[PDB]
Amino acid sequence: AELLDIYAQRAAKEGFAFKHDREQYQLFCDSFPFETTPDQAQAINAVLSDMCQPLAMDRLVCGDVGFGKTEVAMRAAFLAVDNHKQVAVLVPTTLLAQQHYDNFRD
RNA sequence: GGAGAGGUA
DNA sequence: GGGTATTCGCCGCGTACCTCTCCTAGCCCGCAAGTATCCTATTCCTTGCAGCGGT
Repeated sequence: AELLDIYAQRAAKEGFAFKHDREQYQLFCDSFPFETTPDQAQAINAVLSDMCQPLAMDRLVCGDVGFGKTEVAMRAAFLAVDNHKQVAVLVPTTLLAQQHYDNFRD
């Protein structure tokens, strides 16, 4: 019952349509000391395109370990926080909390 | 279908 | 040898109809269903020794 009601409530109303800046997000892209591989960049584009829609984004980023999964989330968080939306990160351990704190702060 | 129990003439 | 007696085992004991109950024990194997130890959050407090005002 609880899960059915949550799904119905989330599928009923329309989520925030993020506003994307091209050149300002380009600086954040320039801050990355690597080149996004064509698949990581494609996941990034899908994520940003979905965030920039009225519909609520529900997505999975299932890729193999160590393939830059974190950076896609960092770009999505930058897009969200550019619009002052208080990104919330949830990791299932303290070491992940500390490591992601360090990486995001950097 | 077969066993066992009871019953009628 | 043999005529006799004695024992032993087999075969047999009516028709027709009506009501009811009950037809293997046990094992095994796989389903599946219900439990003791390991990390990251939480609510639960009770001691030991040095500062420290204050006189």
